[PDB]
Amino acid sequence: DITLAAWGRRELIIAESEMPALMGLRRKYAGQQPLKGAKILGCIHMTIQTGVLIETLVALGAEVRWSSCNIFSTQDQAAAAIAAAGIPVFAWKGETEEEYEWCIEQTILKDGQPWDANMVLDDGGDLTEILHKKYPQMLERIHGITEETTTGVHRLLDMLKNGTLKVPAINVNDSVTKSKNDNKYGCRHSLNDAIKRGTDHLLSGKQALVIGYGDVGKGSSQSLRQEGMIVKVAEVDPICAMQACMDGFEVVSPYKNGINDGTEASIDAALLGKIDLIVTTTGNVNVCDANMLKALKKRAVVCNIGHFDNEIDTAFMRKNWAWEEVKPQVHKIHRTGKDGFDAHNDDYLILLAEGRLVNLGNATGHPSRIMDGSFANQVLAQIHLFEQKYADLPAAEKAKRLSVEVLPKKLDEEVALEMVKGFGGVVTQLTPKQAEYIGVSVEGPFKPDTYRY
Amino acid sequence: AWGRRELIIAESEMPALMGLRRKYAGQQPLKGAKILGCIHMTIQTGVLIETLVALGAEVRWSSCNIFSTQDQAAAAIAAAGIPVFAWKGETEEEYEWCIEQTILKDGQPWDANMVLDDGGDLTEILHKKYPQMLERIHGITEETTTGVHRLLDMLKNGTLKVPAINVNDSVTKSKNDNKYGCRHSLNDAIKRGTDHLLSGKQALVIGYGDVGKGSSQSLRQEGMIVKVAEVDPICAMQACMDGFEVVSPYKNGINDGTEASIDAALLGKIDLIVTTTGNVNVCDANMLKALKKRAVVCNIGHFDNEIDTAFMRKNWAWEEVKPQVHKIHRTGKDGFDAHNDDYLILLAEGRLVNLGNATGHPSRIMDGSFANQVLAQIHLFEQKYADLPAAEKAKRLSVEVLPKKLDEEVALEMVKGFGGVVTQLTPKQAEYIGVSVEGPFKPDTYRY
Amino acid sequence: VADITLAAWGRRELIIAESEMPALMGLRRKYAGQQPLKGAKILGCIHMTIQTGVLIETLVALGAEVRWSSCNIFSTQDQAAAAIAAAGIPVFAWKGETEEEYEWCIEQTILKDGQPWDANMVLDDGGDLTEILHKKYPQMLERIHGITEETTTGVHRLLDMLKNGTLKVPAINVNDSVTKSKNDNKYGCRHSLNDAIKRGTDHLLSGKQALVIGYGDVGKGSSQSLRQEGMIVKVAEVDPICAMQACMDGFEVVSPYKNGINDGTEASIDAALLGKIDLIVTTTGNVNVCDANMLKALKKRAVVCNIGHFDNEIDTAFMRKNWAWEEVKPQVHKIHRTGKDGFDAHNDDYLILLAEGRLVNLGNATGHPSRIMDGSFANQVLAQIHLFEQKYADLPAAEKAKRLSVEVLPKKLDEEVALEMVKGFGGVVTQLTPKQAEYIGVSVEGPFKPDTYRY
Amino acid sequence: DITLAAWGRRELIIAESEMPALMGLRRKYAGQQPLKGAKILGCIHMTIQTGVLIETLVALGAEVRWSSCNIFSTQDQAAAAIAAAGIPVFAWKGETEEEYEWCIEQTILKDGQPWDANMVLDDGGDLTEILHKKYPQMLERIHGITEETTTGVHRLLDMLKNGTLKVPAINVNDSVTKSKNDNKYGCRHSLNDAIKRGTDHLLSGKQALVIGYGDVGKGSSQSLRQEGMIVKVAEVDPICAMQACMDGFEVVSPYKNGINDGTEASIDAALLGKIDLIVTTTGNVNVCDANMLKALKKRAVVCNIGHFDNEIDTAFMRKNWAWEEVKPQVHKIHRTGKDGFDAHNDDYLILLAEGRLVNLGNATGHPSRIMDGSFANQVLAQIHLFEQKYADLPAAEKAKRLSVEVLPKKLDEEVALEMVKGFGGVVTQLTPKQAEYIGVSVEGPFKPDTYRY
Ligand SMILES: NC(=O)c1ccc[n+]([C@@H]2O[C@H](COP(=O)([O-])OP(=O)(O)OC[C@H]3O[C@@H](n4cnc5c(N)ncnc54)[C@H](O)[C@@H]3O)[C@@H](O)[C@H]2O)c1
Ligand SMILES: NC(=O)c1ccc[n+]([C@@H]2O[C@H](COP(=O)([O-])OP(=O)(O)OC[C@H]3O[C@@H](n4cnc5c(N)ncnc54)[C@H](O)[C@@H]3O)[C@@H](O)[C@H]2O)c1
Ligand SMILES: NC(=O)c1ccc[n+]([C@@H]2O[C@H](COP(=O)([O-])OP(=O)(O)OC[C@H]3O[C@@H](n4cnc5c(N)ncnc54)[C@H](O)[C@@H]3O)[C@@H](O)[C@H]2O)c1
Ligand SMILES: NC(=O)c1ccc[n+]([C@@H]2O[C@H](COP(=O)([O-])OP(=O)(O)OC[C@H]3O[C@@H](n4cnc5c(N)ncnc54)[C@H](O)[C@@H]3O)[C@@H](O)[C@H]2O)c1
Ligand SMILES: Nc1ncnc2c1ncn2[C@@H]1O[C@H](CO)[C@@H](O)[C@H]1O
Ligand SMILES: Nc1ncnc2c1ncn2[C@@H]1O[C@H](CO)[C@@H](O)[C@H]1O
Ligand SMILES: [K+]
Ligand SMILES: [K+]
Repeated sequence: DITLAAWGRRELIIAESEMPALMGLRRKYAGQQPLKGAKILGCIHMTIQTGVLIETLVALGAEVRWSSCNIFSTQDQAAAAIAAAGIPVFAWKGETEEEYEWCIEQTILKDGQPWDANMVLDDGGDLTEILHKKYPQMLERIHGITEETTTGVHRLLDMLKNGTLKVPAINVNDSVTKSKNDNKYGCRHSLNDAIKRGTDHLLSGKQALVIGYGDVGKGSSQSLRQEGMIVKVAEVDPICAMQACMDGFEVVSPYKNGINDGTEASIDAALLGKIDLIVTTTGNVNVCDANMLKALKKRAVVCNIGHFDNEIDTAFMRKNWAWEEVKPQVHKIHRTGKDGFDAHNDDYLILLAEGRLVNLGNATGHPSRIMDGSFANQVLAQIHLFEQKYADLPAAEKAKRLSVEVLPKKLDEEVALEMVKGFGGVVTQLTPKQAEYIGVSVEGPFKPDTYRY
Repeated sequence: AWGRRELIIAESEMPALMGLRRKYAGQQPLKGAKILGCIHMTIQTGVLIETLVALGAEVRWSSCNIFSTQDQAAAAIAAAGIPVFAWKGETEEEYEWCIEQTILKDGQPWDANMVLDDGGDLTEILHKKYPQMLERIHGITEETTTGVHRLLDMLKNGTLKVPAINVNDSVTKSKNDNKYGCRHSLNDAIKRGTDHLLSGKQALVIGYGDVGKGSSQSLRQEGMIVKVAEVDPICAMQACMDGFEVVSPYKNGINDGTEASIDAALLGKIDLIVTTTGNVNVCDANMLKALKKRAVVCNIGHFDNEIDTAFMRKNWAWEEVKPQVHKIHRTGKDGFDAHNDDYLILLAEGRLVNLGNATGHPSRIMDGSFANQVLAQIHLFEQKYADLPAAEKAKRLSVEVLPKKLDEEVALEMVKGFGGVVTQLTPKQAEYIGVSVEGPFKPDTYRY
Repeated sequence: VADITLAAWGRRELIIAESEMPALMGLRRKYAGQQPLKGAKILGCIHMTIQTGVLIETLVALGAEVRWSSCNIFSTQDQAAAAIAAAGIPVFAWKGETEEEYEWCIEQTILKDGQPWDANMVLDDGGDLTEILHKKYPQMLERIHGITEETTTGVHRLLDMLKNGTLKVPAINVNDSVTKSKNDNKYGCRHSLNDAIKRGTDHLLSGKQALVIGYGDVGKGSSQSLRQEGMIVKVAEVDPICAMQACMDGFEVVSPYKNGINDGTEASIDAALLGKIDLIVTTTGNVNVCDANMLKALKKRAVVCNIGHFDNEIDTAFMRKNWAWEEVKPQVHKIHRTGKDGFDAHNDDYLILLAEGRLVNLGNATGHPSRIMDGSFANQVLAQIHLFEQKYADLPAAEKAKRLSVEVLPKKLDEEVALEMVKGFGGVVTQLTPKQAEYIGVSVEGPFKPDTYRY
Repeated sequence: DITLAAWGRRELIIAESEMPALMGLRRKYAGQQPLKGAKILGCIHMTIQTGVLIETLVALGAEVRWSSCNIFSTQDQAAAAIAAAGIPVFAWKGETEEEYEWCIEQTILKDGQPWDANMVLDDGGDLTEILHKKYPQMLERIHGITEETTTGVHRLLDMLKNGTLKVPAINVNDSVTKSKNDNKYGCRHSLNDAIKRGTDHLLSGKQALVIGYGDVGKGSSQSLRQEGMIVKVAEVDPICAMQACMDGFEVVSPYKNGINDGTEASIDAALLGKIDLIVTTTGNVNVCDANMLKALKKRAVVCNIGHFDNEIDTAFMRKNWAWEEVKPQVHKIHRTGKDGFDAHNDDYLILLAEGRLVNLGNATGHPSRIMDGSFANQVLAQIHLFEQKYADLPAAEKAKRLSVEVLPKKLDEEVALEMVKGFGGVVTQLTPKQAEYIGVSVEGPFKPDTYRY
């Protein structure tokens, strides 16, 4: 379908007014054109907030090839707007696992020849793995790697220890305006909006359980508390559990004594018989096991917010229990049956997004004003690695240039200022008598690298 | 009489210390530790300094930070026969007499191994005046910020070959005091000092650090329309996200000193100004004389130079209602008839809240403060310094911050105190993230 | 009517919905066998939706027969009526939308072939049935026991009609009830406003500045929705008492006019306050509460929404000839404030409106969630049983002049609905002890509070 | 040490700007002198803000005598300010009840002869019953009685039902400035202050129980939630218990299945072993029983914001459990020991506000700016009753003139407008065209008499 081209154009115009920090590059850095001949490829979710990134990159003179990393992430009006520039590009939502690979494989080929790529944009680390294992000759003129999310970073870390890593990498996720802006406040806007779009229930007075208290979990739990639920949290890391205790929640283990023995007798079935909704944030293997999932209340909602679907055991339910569909990203799953179910039965569960990313699945995603801070960091990081020309310096210099890297604080503050001025806010200036007092210039970093904010 | 009663309570609202004690009892991993302690006596350290010496340990204590010394803890200790006074002497001449009768009891010096210095002032004399004793030490524990700068630069300058460990950078130390300590204490104190209605009016808070983050919620949760001022763009970014309004006392924020630079329109509509930063002259005198009538002035930022009190004293007169609350009148240096319109009010002295209205935070907040240092001590005594050869030490030299493992063991007992429970991992699951069932779950770059 | 085979989808659509109405189901289960409504004959005219079908299916389960239609023109969901019609109850709600059918539907509802029907109860949804019953078929008024109405506009008509003597059989209104008013007004918009905003514009709602005109019972719910998301909001009002509550709840009270008076000249507008507001919400029923001069002073790229009923609460007539209109999505619009004759797409000074003075909650939403609509329909089921026990119609002509009166819903029947809604959340209420009740002076069965208690 | 009266006056003299309506009362009726030396007797727990009313009454030309209502609310330093103004007072904190009742009868009799009285102020009906069972020849002289609180309205209605009530009264709880303003926000502002001032504990992450969800219940719950607590709500009325679910609170019952029958096995020992703070807000005879506190967890803290001490079975705690006083307002209650104890026990109890009322027993109490409207209507009701002089009416007409009435609309609207202007708000004036259309006068009653506000 091609109708959505005009609709996305109006949304982008309103989106541009909502991203003052990223739009500043189109006026300041459009003069010297820092990026010339930087052939790169990208992979993160495609929303209207992603469209302006490709727009500015094309405007500055760079060219990209792009793809989505999750099945239920694509916004059909955002993808059509980028295709309106005449590029033949294919991307959509709701495809099988085999079709998901077929799009990535089309990205890195041009009718027979691999792309002459120099840098990458990869979240999760999927496309990272294919290029190392399947096409060893792709990484021959690569300068760096730009990674957005946490799951990718762990993919990068172990590959340094084994020596398979061959090029330096930058971790944009560590910037303060990414993890303290996108992970925390991004999910708070989107979670409860996505939930109410699917079930269309009244959230006031119900009970919910959230697993994990990381940066995503904080915003998710706030997004549910601000609607009127009663929320409880579980955690393995005592620091996060302490934060949960001091933020006004209750902490509990879904297994007896907090020890997952493996048998059904170790499940605290009493407490799980009073829970109406489950959200999983951990991004780990099997944090919602099949033995747990058979002890929940009738007509209970299950959803996942982590990047991968290893959090809930959807494999067991497909082999034992029956499935029926209500609407996209909504399912009904009866118990004690495989061949069929009674039409008037009341013993069933309901699943959202099939255990995948729910807020991009059942909703639009994070607002345009939040991704502004997460994208200027990426664009600045792209420059900071291009001029170094890692493909050209001699191997005698390569052995010392391969080290951990991250953007400095001044480049982050130059984005934070333009974001703050977008709201109509004002930032004061220090007199010289005060600037010399604290050891910080009138213009420069006000905090060290150890500061946690 | 009453000084013996609070000890039972003090044992009762410290879950972590008693949990560690009952975990390590029987085994007694450490016996006859030679900690020479000098941190200020407080109501929480009473048991582990008087019970042990009553059973027969017979180890003396002292107070380095005399300004923070409280007579209540000393009176609680005084119920025993230990010759300790901790009196408010405040004179050096009589103080030297007390010192000499403590180091030696039976005529011989005691084999002190570690000094508990959190001031870093006497640590550069005596023990370094003759290096004979310096060959038998274990470590050092300092808490004050910018006070360890002396240790750090006389380490880099090359006059020390001893690594130092910092207790302040611990994760549990940051959130308990910087963020969660202020949110509980500010809202109670601001109302306790004046008994006003924090609803419908407008307030102005300066800075959006950890203290500012804690203060803004303590004011906004009651219905006060709060505004924030900040020089750091990142803190202002967090200010805009939490739902606050960011403004500037100066026209476009440029402080020229002339009267035509102050935006006097806003200052006449604002009902409160409070300072949370640590910078100098943040409350300027030019905007001080252009506030709305009958505003309240507050300060918590540990610095007395934030508000221009000198200009205020030389131009405006005070009224001493009591030594705990001060009123100030803007009519002139004297001559108020009975009650006028032009006046302001000050909390305690303008300097600190800790002048006597309230001390610190409730014991549950300060549970972790003393918990980290005792684990730092237990870690050092597990291994003997003289048994490690000096060869391979010089072959592998590095400086490392406190391991995350010791801090997690603090929070486990403290979460268990509230009634929660923490799930144990499975061997198959723990290999996906690359950390064992008990190992540190986060890298050192991760910001909690 | 379309396909009868598609009623199967409506069947399971009702079945899934049934899980979220505990009160209706509790009253259905408890009254089985006792049969309160045996022999009753009911007429209904409420707009046909999913929950409406629940109302019809729960009325017929207790032993009553019903005939149904729709008072409204545009409000009809064809899926739900098919299920009930297949179940075996005569239904006549469809989307004709033609003037010829409007005259045909009214007489056909009661008269089928020339022989009048033996009606005994009426449910009206605005007062249309009440008018035609007393004015055009007075011959059958002797057999009707009473009428129940849930809308205030029909209540005023009913009361004005009472004085003229045209009313002949009693009626009961339910709008003033607690479980009707608070659920329909406050919780209804608190859940829906911020959901409707975020589906329309997708804007980062936290950090921006909003204005709310009015603090009525709807206004409080609309104002609480925004403050929990992360905005800053302002309140404007004309009533001193209800304005005093906003100051205590943590707001700031302002006016769009200088000194509060409106002389009608350009100098009376406060531009120091309208220049920073990007969201304005009107929660009144009055006319022209937002004048054309406020629309010339608003900040660029602002959002306006109306939650009343009329296109006359805000000055759309001033924008109907001076400004240009452009459509963004199904129900959001752009209004460019640079002129009339043409406009480029890269304009800055435009404005954004939601549904222009019309319903915002039927255009792209399903309105109130199904749990609140439980409380509106479960109040009307108890009234019909109450009127049935009184037995007005069969009384002698002498005693018919003493029973006739207008009365509000009794407090005890009000408390019955609330009991079976708390148990839907798993809530367990406490039962009074005989020793305790006599100390307070209320019955163990209830009620517990006076009739003028301000809830 | 009476000399604290100077400090009391100095504290009192700076609270004038918080009460605009009470000031405007003088700025409107100083030129008429309505009381003209009328004799006003009353009873209420006195404070600085009641001292403002007392000094206003004295400045209006009258002379009053005043007694205390609660043991803990003497406020010797605050009462000394009025005591130095020639008005004798008889109160002493911590006094035995026999001395208090001997003091109460002291002011009734002056030189062996009953003092003159024209109006009476009352709190809780304690003085009214004394007047009705002692010197019954006193009621005929009194012209009117002004009283407050929900309980007092019930007492007056019961008296009217018995038919023995004379000298009609005026109900002030009906007015908005007293019901939905004083009752809700006074607790929300004072409860946390009092408990944190008395106990100094941390009020984040713990569990508490609040019984009843009326106006005072609707107010006291928010202060606990905003401090980070997780609290539970129970009540007997379905209507008010429904509101708790919609506000986001959780509903339980101390008894199994909701049926109480008086046996030890009928209570639910599960939830009671978790709650640590109990605030009871019903003002009844018995909301908790003897066996409720046997299942209570160790070291809980008790509270009472009702009207009487009946709501705790203090008689049960007196016969079997010994009391030993160690610290004012905070002392220990043992659970199993009698006439002796072991050296150490972990099973004692912590008490606050023994039997009597919190806040104004352990703190300053209700603040000044909130109680502007209450005292404003308190004075204006006396003015209104004075505008309907008695002892001039026809004898045959007196029988049919007696009726029950409530304060009209415009007076309360003017009081509210006075309070609005004190915060800086501006109220819009309705246009003449909008008066014709809606059908309300420009300044008259805007709400129908049945509005629930
Ligand atoms: N959808 C989005 O917009 C988005 C954004 C960022 C990150 N993510 C995803 O979120 C996930 C985690 O993000 P993060 O930055 O919050 O991670 P994080 O590392 O900061 O925190 C994860 C938490 O899980 C806890 N945990 C681990 N195993 C547990 C168990 N069995 N039970 C309870 N707690 C357990 C850890 O202690 C930790 O506190 C990743 O999969 C990442 O890709 C999604
Ligand atoms: N309350 C306590 O118990 C306690 C204990 C120790 C220290 N402190 C004090 O707390 C102070 C601040 O605490 P923190 O570490 O959370 O703050 P911080 O160190 O994180 O930063 C304070 C903020 O003030 C801002 N600031 C500086 N100059 C400013 C100016 N002219 N105008 C506006 N804003 C300005 C800075 O940008 C910064 O954001 C420290 O200076 C320290 O002395 C308090
Ligand atoms: N859309 C919905 O979901 C919904 C729900 C219930 C009711 N309603 C209807 O919409 C309206 C909602 O109002 P309500 O039920 O809360 O009644 P209400 O009478 O309590 O509200 C009237 C409010 O408007 C204020 N007001 C009146 N004229 C004003 C003016 N010129 N400027 C400023 N403030 C002014 C009054 O002070 C008062 O606060 C009613 O007409 C009601 O029938 C709509
Ligand atoms: N400072 C103070 O101490 C102070 C201040 C103001 C008011 N009050 C008290 O407030 C009370 C009035 O509150 P209100 O105005 O909300 O009146 P209210 O009658 O509406 O509230 C009392 C509530 O208790 C509930 N209830 C009755 N018996 C119960 C039981 N056994 N268990 C549980 N719930 C039960 C009722 O359903 C009702 O909701 C009075 O008792 C008065 O003494 C005290
Ligand atoms: N609207 C969005 N557009 C693009 N990426 C997004 C959006 N919302 C979240 N993400 C990214 O998705 C990743 C994992 O879900 C995160 O790194 C986050 O930055
Ligand atoms: N400090 C106070 N001063 C005056 N009235 C108060 C105070 N605290 C509570 N009240 C009132 O006392 C009554 C019951 O305590 C209520 O009407 C309440 O509003
Ligand atoms: K979005
Ligand atoms: K007081």
